Amino acid sequence: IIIATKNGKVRGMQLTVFGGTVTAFLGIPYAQPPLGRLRFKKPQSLTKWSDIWNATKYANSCCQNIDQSFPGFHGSEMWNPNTDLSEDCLYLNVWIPAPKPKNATVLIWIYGGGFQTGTSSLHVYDGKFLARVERVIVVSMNYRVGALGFLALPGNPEAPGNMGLFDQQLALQWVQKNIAAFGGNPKSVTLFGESAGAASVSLHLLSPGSHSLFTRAILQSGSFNAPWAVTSLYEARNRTLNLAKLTGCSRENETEIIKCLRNKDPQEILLNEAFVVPYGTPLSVNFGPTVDGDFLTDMPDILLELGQFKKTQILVGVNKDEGTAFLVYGAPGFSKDNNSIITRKEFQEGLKIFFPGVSEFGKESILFHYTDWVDDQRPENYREALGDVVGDYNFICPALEFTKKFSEWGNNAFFYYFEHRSSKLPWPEWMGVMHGYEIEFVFGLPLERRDQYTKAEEILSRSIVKRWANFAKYGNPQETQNQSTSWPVFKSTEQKYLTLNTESTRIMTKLRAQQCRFWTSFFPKV
Ligand SMILES: *[C@@H]1O[C@H](CO[C@@H]2O[C@@H](C)[C@@H](O)[C@@H](O)[C@@H]2O)[C@@H](O[C@@H]2O[C@H](CO)[C@@H](O)[C@H](O)[C@H]2NC(C)=O)[C@H](O)[C@H]1NC(C)=O
Ligand SMILES: *[C@@H]1O[C@H](CO[C@@H]2O[C@@H](C)[C@@H](O)[C@@H](O)[C@@H]2O)[C@@H](O[C@@H]2O[C@H](CO)[C@@H](O)[C@H](O)[C@H]2NC(C)=O)[C@H](O)[C@H]1NC(C)=O
Ligand SMILES: *[C@@H](O)c1ccc2cccc(OCCCN3CCN(CC#C)CC3)c2n1
Ligand SMILES: *[C@@H]1O[C@H](CO[C@@H]2O[C@@H](C)[C@@H](O)[C@@H](O)[C@@H]2O)[C@@H](O)[C@H](O)[C@H]1NC(C)=O
Ligand SMILES: *[C@@H]1O[C@H](CO[C@@H]2O[C@@H](C)[C@@H](O)[C@@H](O)[C@@H]2O)[C@@H](O)[C@H](O)[C@H]1NC(C)=O
Ligand SMILES: *[C@@H]1O[C@H](CO[C@@H]2O[C@@H](C)[C@@H](O)[C@@H](O)[C@@H]2O)[C@@H](O)[C@H](O)[C@H]1NC(C)=O
Ligand SMILES: CC(=O)N[C@H]1[C@H]([C@H](O)[C@H](O)CO)O[C@@](O)(C(=O)O)C[C@@H]1O
Ligand SMILES: *[C@@H]1O[C@H](CO)[C@@H](O)[C@H](O)[C@H]1NC(C)=O
Repeated sequence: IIIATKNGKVRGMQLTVFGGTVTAFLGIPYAQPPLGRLRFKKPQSLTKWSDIWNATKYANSCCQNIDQSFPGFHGSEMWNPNTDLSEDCLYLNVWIPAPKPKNATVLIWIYGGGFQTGTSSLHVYDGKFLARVERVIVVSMNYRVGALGFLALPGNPEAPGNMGLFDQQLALQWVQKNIAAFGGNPKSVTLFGESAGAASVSLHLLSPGSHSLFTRAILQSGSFNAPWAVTSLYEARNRTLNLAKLTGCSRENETEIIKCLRNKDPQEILLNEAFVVPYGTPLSVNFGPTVDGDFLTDMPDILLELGQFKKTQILVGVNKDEGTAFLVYGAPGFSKDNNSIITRKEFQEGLKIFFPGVSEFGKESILFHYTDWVDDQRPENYREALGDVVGDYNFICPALEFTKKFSEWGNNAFFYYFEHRSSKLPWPEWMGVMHGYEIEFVFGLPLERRDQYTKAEEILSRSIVKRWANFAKYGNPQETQNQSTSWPVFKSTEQKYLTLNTESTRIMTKLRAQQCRFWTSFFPKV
């Protein structure tokens, strides 16, 4: 099976899936390798080739620091890259149904990982099940992360910022110019992503250069207005200069800093990224999106507030326990290996870990709003409060606020609350419905009966997959055949959302109302 693309022919491979076939094209390049003088620059267009490019294996993942906090543990290592790290990493994957479709809707996955980690080749991002079950085409790409993807000297084309977001965009461009040759409809393209991938999706809704490259958007546990998602121009320069100091690249001609940073090995850049700030937290994003004047024309909170974004349907949601995953990367008293019951003093110490540059008053106000107990003698009170602090501040309330503000300009929005803990979840039970552990349900992994998921999980995934596909194809995330709960539109007044679980799919209103009034309306003042 050979497909003629605009840059040359590519050969794929056949896959057996659920008694059927899916054609996979793993590792198609979509840009010149950003090497040498191209390091830190926007991705450059790809020159034609005259042979057959062999798209039969995942390509290199982009350079990044690896999680080494729990070596050997599947709960952390399932997120580490599973192909070679290299600056030569601008490749993408395509799964197409067999027989080749006629005008298939296209799903484009953008992975998360805090803009500093991630890769399209992870097992939980394998698009072959969606192509098999729903006959959509699934595209995913690698994009640069960390300083190599987001180092910013505003205005300087040698390091303009947002390079990794331009990587994503050049790949959406690739789908526009090429996907019809695979049987895809370039006019029916839905971006979806999780965590920083969702923040990326939300930023593509804002970027005028992305508006004609997709139709609809899905945002899983992430949005650009989350406190970790956008770096200010002030911090970005301070961090670029700090990186230069730590590498001996300090100059005065700012372009000379970049040239010096271009001769450093990826490792030396990587090992210094952590220290460009004085106080880090487990949620630090030292090198991420900025207002560059190119991808992002203004501070995105202003664009959202004033209606300057692509008018289309969105599907947004969050998981019950977004925050807990980050407590074992720093908060005192927490461990994946015990029940992590903490004291009031440990909670207080945890606030200092997560809100280091916040006034004593600000930190008191968090404690005040999250420690008025329904039972002062319940021992896990402080353990659960800190998880809720971190998840509400960093994920849930920004997603809800994004959805409110987006829906106020007339478009249909749909909001979900994912609350099923995977039966295979390797992390301990006190961490609950963790950040990122809906992804396998979205990609349909529980549909493989060989994988030790329960039967209730197979059916939950099956319904989620149908709802996602119906959203991509038709703008409406319903499951219309198996007498399902109808998913109502999220409006700013009633704020209805759908809960996703194995037991009862219910309609609820005003998720985390009191908590989010604190984070969205009071805490930005402190
Ligand atoms: C790209 O692939 C072609 C086709 O071979 C395919 O890939 C192999 C890994 C194997 O799985 C085959 O069954 C597939 O059909 C390669 O063509 C081969 O090229 C070598 C050297 O030119 C030649 O000795 C073989 O006879 C060719 N055919 C086969 C069936 O192997 C081609 O070389 C690949 N391009 C590369 C490696 O750059
Ligand atoms: C839960 O564990 C944390 C983490 O401690 C590590 O992991 C444990 C499972 C065990 O193997 C310890 O030996 C490890 O140090 C405990 O936090 C530590 O508690 C000790 C108690 O003396 C203290 O000296 C350390 O400073 C703590 N370290 C950190 C990083 O918090 C915690 O006490 C355990 N709690 C419960 C309820 O089991
Ligand atoms: C998701 O993209 C996201 C959002 C914010 C943020 C901030 C800092 C660091 C981040 O990623 C760190 C990667 C570690 N992460 C890997 C997965 N682990 C288990 C789970 C789920 C927990 C931590 C970051 N990422
Ligand atoms: C493919 O379809 C085009 C129509 O575009 C799409 O219709 C639905 C699927 C929406 O999701 C939205 O993307 C568009 O309205 C046709 O114009 C085109 O000719 C068709 N091409 C082929 C080869 O079938
Ligand atoms: C801006 O940068 C100042 C200088 O950073 C210092 O040197 C670099 C290499 C790192 O090692 C960093 O830890 C040092 O502090 C900071 O002192 C200053 O606090 C920064 N500004 C803000 C608001 O964080
Ligand atoms: C819908 O359910 C299918 C199997 O369930 C059977 O068929 C439906 C129509 C009802 O009659 C039910 O009582 C039966 O047990 C699944 O094979 C199919 O994947 C499901 N589809 C979705 C989108 O969830
Ligand atoms: C940097 C990198 O990943 N390089 C290459 C790898 C490895 O160098 C070798 O497998 C030995 O490690 O091998 C390939 O050539 C191959 O034939 O699949 C592909 C890839 O370009
Ligand atoms: C910095 O160096 C570049 C490349 O040599 C040059 O074009 C530019 O004019 C220089 N600017 C200053 C202020 O030295």
